[PDB]
Amino acid sequence: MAGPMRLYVGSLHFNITEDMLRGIFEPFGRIESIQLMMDSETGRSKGYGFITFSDSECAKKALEQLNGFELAGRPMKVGHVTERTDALELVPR
RNA sequence: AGCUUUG
Repeated sequence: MAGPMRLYVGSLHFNITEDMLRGIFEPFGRIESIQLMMDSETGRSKGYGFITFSDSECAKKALEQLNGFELAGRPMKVGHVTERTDALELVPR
C-alpha cells in the first residue's frame, strides 16, 4: 500500500479537541499523528487542525466521509494539505 | 478567542 498521508481539518467548534479527532478518523485509517491548532498568545483552540494517516487511501476515505460531518452539529471540513507561504511572503529585488 | 482554511 501507499505511504502515510496528511489532511487539513476545520470548521470545528472550539468545543472540539484533538482527542475527538482521534476517535473520528481512526475507524477509517490508522492515525499516525494529529496537531490541533492552538493560539500562541492564549493557548486556546483555533477550530481547525492537522492529522496524518497510515495510508493515503484510508485518509482519502476519512476525508470524504467526515467532509461535512456535523461534529458538535457543525459540518467539519476535510481536504488535502498544502504550502501557503507564497500567499504573503516577499523579498526585495 | 468561531469558523471553511492550512503545518
